[PDB]
Amino acid sequence: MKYIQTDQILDIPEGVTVDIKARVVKVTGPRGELTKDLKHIDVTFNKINNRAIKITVHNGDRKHVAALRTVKSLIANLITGVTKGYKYKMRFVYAHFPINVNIIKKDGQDYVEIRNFLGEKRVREVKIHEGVTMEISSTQKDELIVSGNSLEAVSQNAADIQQICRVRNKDIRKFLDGIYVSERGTIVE
RNA sequence: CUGUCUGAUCAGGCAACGCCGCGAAGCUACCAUCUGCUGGAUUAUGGCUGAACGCCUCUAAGUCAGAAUCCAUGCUAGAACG
Repeated sequence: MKYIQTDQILDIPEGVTVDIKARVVKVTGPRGELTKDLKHIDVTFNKINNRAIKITVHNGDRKHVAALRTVKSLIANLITGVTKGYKYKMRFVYAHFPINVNIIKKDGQDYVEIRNFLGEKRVREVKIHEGVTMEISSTQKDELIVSGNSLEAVSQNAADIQQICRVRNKDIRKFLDGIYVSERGTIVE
């Protein structure tokens, strides 16, 4: 409808410094550094003070304005991943065949190896994204821990694990086997 | 091997390739043998992050995987005015 101005406020906490130039966003915190490129969006940024940043769209229509909240949420995930971390938990679900999951290394590169899924002889390997750590949890039986600074990478790599274990040619309501994301939270609470 | 002709023998001619067995060479037969490649991008579909719409949502920005599909690799010709 061509709204004259739309604003969003980024709350940037005590231990972070969000550096922005030409829609390239670099968020430094106690757990490291995260970068995001936003050259595909027409937005502008204002430093209100050290603890707040204003994000603005001028003369935007409905969809251009819809992108504004998305921009703010993405940068906020950057901040909360550089200060609090991100941790996704996966549980192994099976009826008869135990799912054997190991973190192996080939070509000097880390992989997640899933064996005996529904008794299949095929072995499944999922490449581990950069900055994402996998860890077989010890407190809980049959649980995988996916952690990292980037919410996007951690969630995508957990989804890669969940999608590789789809059941074919069966009633999935009955054959409920798989590896599913059970908890989505933060490393430090 | 038959009939006939060269007097006989030897050696030959002819039968509008005379007839029969074998027959190399060459050609040839799923009637024989050999050989038929591996990268990227997608469709349907299933997802991630995520607004619009304080919630939600695979979608709007962004993004992942994925078909005998598509484009290459490979193969054939080589523009007779490249």
